[PDB]
Amino acid sequence: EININNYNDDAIQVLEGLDAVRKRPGMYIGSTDGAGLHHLVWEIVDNAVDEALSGFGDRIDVTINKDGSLTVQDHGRGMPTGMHAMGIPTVEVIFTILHAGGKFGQGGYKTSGGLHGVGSSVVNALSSWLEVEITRDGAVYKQRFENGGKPVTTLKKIGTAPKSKTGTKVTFMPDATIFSTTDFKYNTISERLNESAFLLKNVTLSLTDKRTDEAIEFHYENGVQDFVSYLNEDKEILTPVLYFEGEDNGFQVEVALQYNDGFSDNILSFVNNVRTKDGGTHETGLKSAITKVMNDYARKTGLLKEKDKNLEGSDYREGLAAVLSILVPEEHLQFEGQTKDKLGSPLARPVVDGIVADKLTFFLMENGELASNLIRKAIKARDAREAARKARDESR
Amino acid sequence: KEININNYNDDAIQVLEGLDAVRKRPGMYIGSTDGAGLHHLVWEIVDNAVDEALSGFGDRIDVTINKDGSLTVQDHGRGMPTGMHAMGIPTVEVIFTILHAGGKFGQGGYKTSGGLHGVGSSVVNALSSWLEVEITRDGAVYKQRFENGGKPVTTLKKIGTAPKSKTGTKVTFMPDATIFSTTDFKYNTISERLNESAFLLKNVTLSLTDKRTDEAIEFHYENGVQDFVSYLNEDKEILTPVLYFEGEDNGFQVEVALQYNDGFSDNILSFVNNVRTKDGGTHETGLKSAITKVMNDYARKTGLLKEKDKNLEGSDYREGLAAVLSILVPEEHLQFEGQTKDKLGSPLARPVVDGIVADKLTFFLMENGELASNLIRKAIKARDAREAARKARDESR
DNA sequence: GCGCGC
DNA sequence: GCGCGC
DNA sequence: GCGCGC
DNA sequence: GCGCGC
Ligand SMILES: Nc1ncnc2c1ncn2[C@@H]1O[C@H](COP(=O)(O)OP(=O)(O)NP(=O)(O)O)[C@@H](O)[C@H]1O
Ligand SMILES: Nc1ncnc2c1ncn2[C@@H]1O[C@H](COP(=O)(O)OP(=O)(O)NP(=O)(O)O)[C@@H](O)[C@H]1O
Ligand SMILES: [Mg+2]
Ligand SMILES: [Mg+2]
Ligand SMILES: [Mg+2]
Ligand SMILES: [Mg+2]
Ligand code: NA
Ligand code: NA
Repeated sequence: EININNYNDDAIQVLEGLDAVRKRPGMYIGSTDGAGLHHLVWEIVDNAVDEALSGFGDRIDVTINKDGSLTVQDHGRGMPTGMHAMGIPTVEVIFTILHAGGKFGQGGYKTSGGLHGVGSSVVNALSSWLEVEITRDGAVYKQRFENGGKPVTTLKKIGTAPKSKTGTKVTFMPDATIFSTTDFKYNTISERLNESAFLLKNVTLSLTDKRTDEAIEFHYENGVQDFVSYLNEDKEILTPVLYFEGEDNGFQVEVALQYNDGFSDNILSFVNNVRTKDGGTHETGLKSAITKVMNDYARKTGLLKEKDKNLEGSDYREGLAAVLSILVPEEHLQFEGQTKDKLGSPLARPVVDGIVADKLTFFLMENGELASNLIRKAIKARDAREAARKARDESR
Repeated sequence: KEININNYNDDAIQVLEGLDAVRKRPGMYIGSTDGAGLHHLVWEIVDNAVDEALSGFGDRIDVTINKDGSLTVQDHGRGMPTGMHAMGIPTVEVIFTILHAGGKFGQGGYKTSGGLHGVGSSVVNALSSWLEVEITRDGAVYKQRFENGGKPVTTLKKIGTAPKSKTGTKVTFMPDATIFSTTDFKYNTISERLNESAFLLKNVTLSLTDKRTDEAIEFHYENGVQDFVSYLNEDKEILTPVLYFEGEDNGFQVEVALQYNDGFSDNILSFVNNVRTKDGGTHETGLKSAITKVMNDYARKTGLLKEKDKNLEGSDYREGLAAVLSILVPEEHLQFEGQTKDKLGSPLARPVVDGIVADKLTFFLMENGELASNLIRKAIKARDAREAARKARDESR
């Protein structure tokens, strides 16, 4: 028996690929509650988005099936349908081998949200079954896996299609012995597809729920500008939609900003179309550029006098809605963790900072009345903050 | 033919070997490749030594920053196994070169441990331009060396003898300067982490020696989270004694110490199997829930909150609060978010902590009524200050 | 100067 | 509240 | 009720 | 401010 007094070579165990995912799902998807369940949806949708980001496919359709499984169909290039160098179908490599993919800089993708080579295989590992259908060159191919990613068929030709059609259809049943819930939630998926649609010009994303026969689709022509208008939808706005974009050594930056009459700071950031809810270097560059340029404008126009302190970043972000979307070349791309909630790529900070600072400095100079109103707004925010502080300290 | 977006076929998919994948995507394993990521490597090697001590093996963990900028961690635990592993190579090589390979999957070699993924040592090796390990066991010292991201350059070889009973593991590594934006280990960063680790290991000495400047420091504490809380309040005026609560629940173990200072900040630290969870999670949620619920219940049943008064906010009771929560979670229930283990996900930790703390704190307040009523009056004043600030803010707008 | 993390 | 690094 | 994550 | 889950 293995115990603390018998700690020898058989006390060390090696978990084969997908078994490690099933044993330690928290390392790969963060949690095994509803947030982790929907993470599986995001891995499959993100792979369809990456095809669209490289130019392939104009529709991504998600279906919640009546049995509770979930399907994602795209019209991208399809997965490669041949034999892989390691002696199994490439499709089976994609779904069964961790750190196996096409987004390590080889050239099959332009900038993509995918980069670790694990998402599809993680979905397969954490599903009681998974099926994939690839359409390419007049044929449809299928492979099925069960019980956490074990192939039960090879990749087989199952039908034909028009010669020019292409795409990938993935259906999976999340493993009810892993997750505390396997109930996919319409609104959770709907909100995420809506966000993704803002970032993919003229791609339609849709959700159909066969459990209740409800469906919704999303399509936007104007990217982050439409997104900012959506954020301020149920609010009174105090400014037009400001739009800033630029490029820098393979990086691309787009940002839309608009003030509402509220006092909340509502900044959403994205890297290669992946939501980074916890921000990171790109959000840091945006926030720094705003504060530095607005303070410089305030001071050089005398709205902040010689004796006044600079305003705080939070003063300028009161009532601000902003959407920041950047594209980062694969060679510079670095996320914190499989969940990709934060961007670590150091170059994104000067990239975003430089582009935003340049465009905003010019915008303030050309729109002086709006600029001074924005500063006066931030000064009133400072006054309210300092009034609250004085009352809090006096109460104490 | 060149791989490009118009030639996306079977050769466009590449499979990365384990350590190669770590080097290619370090953010997936250590979060970042700045100074925080650099020191993460230290925590992986230290955490393994702490896990030995948590199972009862070793009472001293010595960290050395060497003159060449490498880092050594030496423990006196059981040592890594020195034989041949079932997969074909020496066990030591499996530990350092194979991801998801280890002794903390429930097999029984460890009691409750901070390690659980089987990746930490192999990540440090992958991200080092060299690494050496020396194992002391069965009267001998064995050494193996790896270079260039984890490639063995020696076999595991005997390099000396040892007394029959002595055991331990010594790991030295040079972080890869081609990966990290800084490879300058920071004395204060490591010292702070070892200090926190010492509070949670009764009577284990942890030490740091920096050969670059010839400075050293040790940490050794007898009274656990109570010493820890006193440390947090060291440069402040305190308003209460150290309150200590502990309990057990179906293999879970909970300890918490609390003490108010005269400040207005809240300073709550949480740990799971001695791993700092800086972003909290289910155990910290349970603790915060229990405090708010029990303190509002006490305030209301004593009439300090009248019929028409709203309950106080959790932030009113945490003003000036210092608190150290340490829980032990059995392997079969243990689940962290991510390799950096900044947040506990284990669902059962919430009811476990909430139940133990609520029970103990309810009884404590009933038995210490004058102190309880003073703490409620303090939180009511915090409510008043928060309401005064909100009023003034709204009137300014 | 600035955001960030302690 | 302060040092760190961009 | 409570903390949490929108 | 509000729903979700413990
Ligand atoms: N819908 C798809 N269409 C075409 N190819 C796909 C599709 N989904 C996945 N692939 C291919 O399969 C590879 C592996 O996918 P996956 O395991 O999710 O890793 P990844 O996108 O490369 N990186 P990550 O998601 O960050 O783990 C991808 O890199 C693509 O080459
Ligand atoms: N100092 C040590 N003394 C004894 N055994 C050790 C020591 N360090 C590592 N090991 C063994 O090597 C195994 C693998 O270590 P490691 O790769 O760090 O993964 P881990 O501790 O199991 N889990 P994690 O650290 O969460 O990735 C451990 O589980 C132990 O069995
Ligand atoms: Mg992917
Ligand atoms: Mg997430
Ligand atoms: Mg470990
Ligand atoms: Mg950390
Ligand atoms: Na994969
Ligand atoms: Na390992």
